Amino acid sequence: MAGFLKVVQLLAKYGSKAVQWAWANKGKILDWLNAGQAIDWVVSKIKQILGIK
Repeated sequence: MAGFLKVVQLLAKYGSKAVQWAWANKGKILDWLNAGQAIDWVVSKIKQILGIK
């Protein structure tokens, strides 16, 4: 869970709703990281889902 919590910690700068989405989608995030997706790629993907631009 080291990559997952790095994702959540990087999202915390963006606020509670970003952290909220990450916890509810923990399995997606774990699956992306295990599929070879980088932590920074996952943070960007989540920001795109949230509409942070």
